Amino acid sequence: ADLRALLDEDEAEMSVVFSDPSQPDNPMIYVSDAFLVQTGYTLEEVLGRNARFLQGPDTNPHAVEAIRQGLKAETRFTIDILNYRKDGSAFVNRLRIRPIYDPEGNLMFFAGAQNPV
Amino acid sequence: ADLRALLDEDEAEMSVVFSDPSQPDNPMIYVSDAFLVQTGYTLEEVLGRNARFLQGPDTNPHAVEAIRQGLKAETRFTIDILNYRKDGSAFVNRLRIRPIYDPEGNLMFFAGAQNPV
Ligand SMILES: Cc1cc2nc3c(=O)[nH]c(=O)nc-3n(C[C@H](O)[C@H](O)[C@H](O)COP(=O)(O)O)c2cc1C
Ligand SMILES: Cc1cc2nc3c(=O)[nH]c(=O)nc-3n(C[C@H](O)[C@H](O)[C@H](O)COP(=O)(O)O)c2cc1C
Repeated sequence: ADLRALLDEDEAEMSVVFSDPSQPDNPMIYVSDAFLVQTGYTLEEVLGRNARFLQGPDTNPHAVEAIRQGLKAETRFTIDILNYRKDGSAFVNRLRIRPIYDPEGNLMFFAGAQNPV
Repeated sequence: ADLRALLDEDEAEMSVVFSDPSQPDNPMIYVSDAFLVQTGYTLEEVLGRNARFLQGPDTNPHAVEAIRQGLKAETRFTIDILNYRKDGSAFVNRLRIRPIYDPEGNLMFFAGAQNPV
């Protein structure tokens, strides 16, 4: 069950995760294999968790709060945020987030794509 | 966002709904257009509701309880149950339900297919 199949025909992204905002702490319910391999985590380490663990020692905490407010807004947004892989290595992530809507316009999931730049 | 894209390549079903068991009353979060058209409901009338409203005056209540227990079991099952469209017309539904799993084997959704027989 590849939830990337819910994204548009135009969009083709490797590292993608899907979260469920109706569950406590907005946990990830699906991650692509590219997400796992690029970060170095196993499924057991990430499923059911909020994606904020990609942050680390030099991440700007206001960038973190920006993402939280953007999610509350249920809109498309992109932000350059310093992130980290399981092994501690750092990268600038051009993080792209978009709400995924049901056919009636209700929020179903958030999709978020990781893009090292 | 067509959640039927999460089903297997081998399966091709028209009327399909997806429910979220982590939400109160296991509501439907996605219904195919075929489900809406065959039952005669609009999106507003079904999204966010448990699918038990396809039952009606002559439905066997033990068949209903069978489905509830089958869902608790998180397994594939099929049952012939008397169901009803929005206009009150009755049909025998060969209802097919299967759990939809995340890559780690955790339950994500239930998928249920309606098949008038
Ligand atoms: C689908 C999705 C993907 C996300 N991906 C990332 C990510 O790649 N990197 C990151 O730093 N935060 C990411 N976040 C943001 C965190 O999950 C979290 O919302 C953020 O840190 C703000 O909330 P907090 O202050 O409670 O941590 C993502 C959020 C969602 C919903
Ligand atoms: C994905 C899904 C599809 C379902 N489709 C039907 C259906 O087509 N007809 C039906 O009578 N019940 C259907 N059900 C069963 C009802 O939602 C409900 O679980 C059942 O009536 C037993 O629970 P209750 O005793 O609380 O009503 C479906 C359940 C799920 C999770």
